Amino acid sequence: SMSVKKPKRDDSKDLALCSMILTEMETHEDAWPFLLPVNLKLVPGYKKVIKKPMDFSTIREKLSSGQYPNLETFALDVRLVFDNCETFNEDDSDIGRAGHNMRKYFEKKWTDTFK
Repeated sequence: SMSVKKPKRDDSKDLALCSMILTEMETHEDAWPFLLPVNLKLVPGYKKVIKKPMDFSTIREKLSSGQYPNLETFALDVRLVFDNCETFNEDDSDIGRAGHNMRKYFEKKWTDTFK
């Protein structure tokens, strides 16, 4: 509360470490469905169903331009990419399975890096 603060967690490396995690997601062989925004003109149903589209290139631009106020807002956009994928793709599709694999990969890096 006022003038009563919990000890200061060192966040000075958070930007660089989120960038590294994002690089590892970008270079994973199963990243291909997630590299670019879904083409809303060419994928019927996507625009109406998926209210907040997100992809790795968009996260990379947000990260590079100071649009994440903290590491939690970054993890929220990563998870959005997988939640969108699960909403639109069957679990037993190439893209569906990609999304499960990448979420697992991400969550392990996240825990090992920050928790």
